[PDB]
Amino acid sequence: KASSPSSLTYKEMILKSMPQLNDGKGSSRIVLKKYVKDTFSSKLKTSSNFDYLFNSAIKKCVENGELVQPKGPSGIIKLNKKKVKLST
Repeated sequence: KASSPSSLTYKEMILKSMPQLNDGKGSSRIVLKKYVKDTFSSKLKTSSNFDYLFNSAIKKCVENGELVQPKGPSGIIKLNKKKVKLST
């Protein structure tokens, strides 16, 4: 894999869980967290820094360009397919 991740980190899991979920109207920050914690229960540590880092990793995802957050945290996460305007 090109630029392969060392492991399935938050950024990686949040990414893949999104398409793996039903189209719907995207994937809620709620449902995404529910999916990853449930599915990756025997893989994701979920020791203590899950709740905080989950959202923090989502912040990386929105900056990434792949994830879009129209209404931000109080908004259902949606897949983006257009890079945000780069300020010269």
